[PDB]
Amino acid sequence: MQNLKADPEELFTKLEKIGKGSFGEVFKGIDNRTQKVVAIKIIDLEEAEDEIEDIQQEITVLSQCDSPYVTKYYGSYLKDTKLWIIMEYLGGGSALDLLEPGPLDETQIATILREILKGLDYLHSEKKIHRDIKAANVLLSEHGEVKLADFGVAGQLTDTQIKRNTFVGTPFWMAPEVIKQSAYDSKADIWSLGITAIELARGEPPHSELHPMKVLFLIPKNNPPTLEGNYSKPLKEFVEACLNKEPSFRPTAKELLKHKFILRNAKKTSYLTELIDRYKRWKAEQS
Ligand SMILES: Nc1ncnc2[nH]cnc12
Repeated sequence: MQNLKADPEELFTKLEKIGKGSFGEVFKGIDNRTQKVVAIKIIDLEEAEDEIEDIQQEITVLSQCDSPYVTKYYGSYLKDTKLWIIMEYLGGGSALDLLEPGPLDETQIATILREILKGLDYLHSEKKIHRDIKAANVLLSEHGEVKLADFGVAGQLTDTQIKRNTFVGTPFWMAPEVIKQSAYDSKADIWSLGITAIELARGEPPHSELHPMKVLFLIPKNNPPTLEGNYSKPLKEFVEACLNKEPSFRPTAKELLKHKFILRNAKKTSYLTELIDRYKRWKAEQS
């Protein structure tokens, strides 16, 4: 943290709570210079213990990313016993939220997948592995732009460390080599993307009704999941390409951006505003 800043309230105004993050709460805020809205993740360092390792990793990684497909980072500010991590505000909800009212259509699935793939291509080109790709960590602006979020367990490859081995992620989305703690790389995110495609198509990842400890033996043992149901052949084949138990046979993000499913079905991100509006209507009438 060679660039930690101080006195954040002199540049930002903290508003209301808009959620809970991995390490504390998330608040809406305002940049007093531009009047744009921002998101502020506030972490009580007193409370943080061994999490500090990951909190430190989260900031490092956010600070090193500059992509329209990754939540922008404004800075980290020290305040009493609190660290304020100030980020891009995205008011459209997560892709998981957007699935709550009902199924997506294939154009929406492809559009969201294309944007996630652009974010993965960026991260992977920077030798970063997200490690927690799932619909909950794909956030949308109110006009439909899609960005990856939640870098708390991200991994960084370097010239001397070409693979990672840490067990991290969310069980249902974890690649088999991550569960086995084998040496893995960005291909683990391609498996998670395949699971996320099934999640965007069906609403939930494979084995979602099982206790997570159970999936830790099911994923390495069983054949890989496939997309079942009445879905187009290119979507089913997209899922199959990602969900190969041999990582080296999974395509890269750059290769998947050329997949027939994406080319035939992805449209402008602005049309995703219809899904954002569907969620707002559904949330408003939810009893
Ligand atoms: N949880 C969140 N809600 C809104 N915008 C965000 N930007 C980063 N995390 C966010």
